[PDB]
Amino acid sequence: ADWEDNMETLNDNLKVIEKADNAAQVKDALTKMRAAALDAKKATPPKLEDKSPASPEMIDFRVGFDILLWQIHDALCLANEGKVKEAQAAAEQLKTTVNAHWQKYR
Amino acid sequence: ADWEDNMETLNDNLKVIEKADNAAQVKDALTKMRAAALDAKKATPPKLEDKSPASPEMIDFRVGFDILLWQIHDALCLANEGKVKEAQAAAEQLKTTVNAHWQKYR
Amino acid sequence: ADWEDNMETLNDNLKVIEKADNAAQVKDALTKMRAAALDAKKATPPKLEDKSPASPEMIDFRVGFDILLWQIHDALCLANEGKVKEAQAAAEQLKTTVNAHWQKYR
Ligand SMILES: [Bi+3]
Ligand SMILES: [Cl-]
Ligand SMILES: [Cl-]
Ligand SMILES: [Cl-]
Ligand SMILES: [Cl-]
Ligand SMILES: [Cl-]
Ligand code: NA
Ligand SMILES: [Zn+2]
Ligand SMILES: [Zn+2]
Repeated sequence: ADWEDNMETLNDNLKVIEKADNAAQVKDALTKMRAAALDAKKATPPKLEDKSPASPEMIDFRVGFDILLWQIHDALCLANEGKVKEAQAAAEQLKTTVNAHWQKYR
Repeated sequence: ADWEDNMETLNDNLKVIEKADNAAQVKDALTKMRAAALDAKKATPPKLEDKSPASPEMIDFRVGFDILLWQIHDALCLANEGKVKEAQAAAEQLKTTVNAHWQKYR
Repeated sequence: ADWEDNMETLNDNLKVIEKADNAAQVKDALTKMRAAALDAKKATPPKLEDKSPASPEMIDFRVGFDILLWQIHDALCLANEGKVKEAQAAAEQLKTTVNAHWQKYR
């Protein structure tokens, strides 16, 4: 998927986590978030289309998804251990990071 | 190691996991897979030898090994909790990913 | 912060771990190490400042930080399992990896 569609998937699944009732739903949403963050590493935001693919700006873009992926990892471990409330709080932090990346590159 | 030798290491350790008897053996195999996948990220596979290292095709190749690394981690989290059969079930997804990568890039 | 400041942050938190008494302290220092390693991954280290951003040397630099991030992850797992002494021994190995990277790219 292109970058904005992958960001939409991240946001849709943050809402699923915020409203979730059990650990299985949280786990499923986090797995979708991970797949979207990895796919977005292959994307180029429109404002960077005129940059080299390994320009410092595009490295910052890709490593920003690495930052999200490690936070997704913390939340997904918490969900897998049944720590649903901790996973949801972690998702609130994920929301902050996703928004910051959106604002930086759109 | 070059790409093909890393791919051999990935398949050899998938076979170890399939037959493994305890969590320590699964953890050991998965750690070797992780090391081989990180090493292959620095390689150029046969199909991409006509592409530059920072080409979009090579970025997509490296992100494909990032995808494999997070799948390896799903099995590793299960093994660290001692859920050996569940970790082995997770390793089946690893098999699909490794085989697809082999066919795509050899 | 620049790359060298992140390498300093990695060493400050290694010292925090070496003197730690409980798992939460070790976990906190390792989380700070993860953040610093991720910030450093997007930098250009002093030794490679004369290389093109699309150089293979810069890809090997970035993949070296992925290797470090997975070593940090393993120590963090040990701390999350409450294995403080094992986590500290793993962090002693981390000190080697971090300082070796520092000396390689400064
Ligand atoms: Bi773990
Ligand atoms: Cl790159
Ligand atoms: Cl990158
Ligand atoms: Cl974990
Ligand atoms: Cl990449
Ligand atoms: Cl890279
Ligand atoms: Na071979
Ligand atoms: Zn890269
Ligand atoms: Zn983990």
